[PDB]
Amino acid sequence: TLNGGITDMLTELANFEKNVSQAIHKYNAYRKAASVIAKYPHKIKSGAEAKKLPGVGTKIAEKIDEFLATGKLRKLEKIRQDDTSSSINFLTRVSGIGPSAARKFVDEGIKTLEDLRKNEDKLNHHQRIGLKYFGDFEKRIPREEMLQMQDIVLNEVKKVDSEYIATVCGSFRRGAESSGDMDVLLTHPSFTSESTKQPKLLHQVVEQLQKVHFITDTLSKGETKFMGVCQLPSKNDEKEYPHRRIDIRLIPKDQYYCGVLYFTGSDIFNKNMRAHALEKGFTINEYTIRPLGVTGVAGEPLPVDSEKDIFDYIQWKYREPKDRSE
DNA sequence: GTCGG
DNA sequence: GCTGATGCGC
DNA sequence: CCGACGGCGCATCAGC
Ligand SMILES: Nc1ncnc2c1ncn2[C@H]1C[C@H](O)[C@@H](COP(=O)(O)OP(=O)(O)OP(=O)(O)O)O1
Ligand SMILES: [Ca+2]
Ligand SMILES: [Ca+2]
Ligand SMILES: [Cl-]
Ligand SMILES: [Cl-]
Ligand SMILES: [Cl-]
Ligand SMILES: [Cl-]
Ligand code: NA
Ligand code: NA
Ligand code: NA
Ligand code: NA
Repeated sequence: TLNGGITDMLTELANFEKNVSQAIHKYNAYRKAASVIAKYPHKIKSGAEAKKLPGVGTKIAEKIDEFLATGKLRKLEKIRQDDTSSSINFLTRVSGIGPSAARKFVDEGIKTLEDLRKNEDKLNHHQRIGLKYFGDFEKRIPREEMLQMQDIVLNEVKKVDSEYIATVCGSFRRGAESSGDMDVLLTHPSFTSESTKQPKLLHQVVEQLQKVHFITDTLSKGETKFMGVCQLPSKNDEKEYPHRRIDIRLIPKDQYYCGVLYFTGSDIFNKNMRAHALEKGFTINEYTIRPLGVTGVAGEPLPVDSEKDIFDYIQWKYREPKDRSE
């Protein structure tokens, strides 16, 4: 793509700062910069040009001049050659191993996939599952498969209670031809901001999906959020489908629109929408949009009857899901 | 790392 | 058990 | 020119 060399470079720097440096604000700075550059409609030809964009400052502008002049960045060349950094970065690819766990593993001499398998006893349950399906979770999911997955989830939810509504969100809802995983937003009329009239609404759905062997493992699970693993059924003598990551959020039925806005993403789109909201004097989460007071305290939830309502409050033109991708 | 209080 | 902090993740 | 940057669920640990 246009400016892909530059946005690749900045994404790699972002990942180095989060995973190795543990500098989460530099991670965010690089991600914002990558994002704005990715949506910039001209081929960037100097650092000075790039510096005019919001989120690009002096330091990223120098890097862009170096990349443009040379087709590489010396900082990144040195990072790539650093075995310890590469091992730390690599270990974070495992679900359940973040930057802190990865550094401790590498410090203890665990630097490779083989090292992890020989040291399963040092891993928690989440990390064990992450390791077990490491190869599978690196793969993306074709939209054709996401459609078969949607069909199974929606059917099984219907069988538990026809009053449930399940909506497949994330990249899928944004129209992507492939997805990293499956995110399902769940609502039921017995769960609203005003009451919990039935117990175990999420649990009921999870156990039915387990019963039919669609959900195969659990990474975490509470009353509102399930994080786990699932798999499509496959035909005789045919290779198995990869195991996939699945997340299910149960949101109060009356907060559906803030819910689907959040769960539709992208992640960068949400953080920029929420930042804009803040400077328009609002705070947004997956439940509500509320006005900000002088103390800093959030007011009461504002009425919302559509995704577009949320955009209107902060004076954004509506963006369809497909225009919320990076 | 960037931008603003 | 709790509150608060951290780690991991959406 | 130093300090703030979306927002939150679940799991685990520290210090009660
Ligand atoms: N840091 C964050 N802040 C706000 N919202 C987030 C954040 N991370 C994830 N989300 C929201 C937006 C995401 O689209 C949604 C589902 O997350 P996730 O599955 O991780 O990514 P995704 O569906 O956008 O892309 P992918 O195809 O890689 O899964 O949750
Ligand atoms: Ca997803
Ligand atoms: Ca997800
Ligand atoms: Cl930082
Ligand atoms: Cl479970
Ligand atoms: Cl809503
Ligand atoms: Cl709220
Ligand atoms: Na700038
Ligand atoms: Na990880
Ligand atoms: Na169907
Ligand atoms: Na199996």
